[PDB]
Amino acid sequence: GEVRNIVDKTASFVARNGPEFEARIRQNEINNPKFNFLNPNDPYHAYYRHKVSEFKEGKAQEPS
Repeated sequence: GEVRNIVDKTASFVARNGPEFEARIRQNEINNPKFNFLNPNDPYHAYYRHKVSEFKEGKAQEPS
């Protein structure tokens, strides 16, 4: 699933570099639907929120 993979991967980068990247990425692709997930308007928005914290804790399963 693309949506979960981009969520998981974007969350990973924002988890390492900090939430300062969430803002950058969100505003850098605000019109692009590939990043619509970063806004609360998307259904998986809540899923991504968890991924960030999870990658920071270093417990989640990286993608394949």
